[PDB]
Amino acid sequence: DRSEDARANAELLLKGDEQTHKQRMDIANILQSQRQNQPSGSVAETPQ
Amino acid sequence: DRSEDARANAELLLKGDEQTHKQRMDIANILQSQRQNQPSGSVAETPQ
Repeated sequence: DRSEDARANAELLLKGDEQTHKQRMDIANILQSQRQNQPSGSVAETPQ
Repeated sequence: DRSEDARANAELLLKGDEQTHKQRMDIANILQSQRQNQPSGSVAETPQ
């Protein structure tokens, strides 16, 4: 039990390495679309 | 336990490097869209 307890602790940290970059790219692209909203809204208003 | 805990220290350190870059990329796009919003909305109006 104790071997697989410590194994599952650090396995979740391995998924944490993937999730930090996943959230990074998602937030960055949402903010990229937020930048594209602003010229498009100049011609005629459109929400984000 | 201590072998896997040792491996976990390295994974926590990798997340430390990742989370710094996540803070650099996200903040950069927030500020870039914030400065561009004001000239765009001066043409007519646009939300951010």
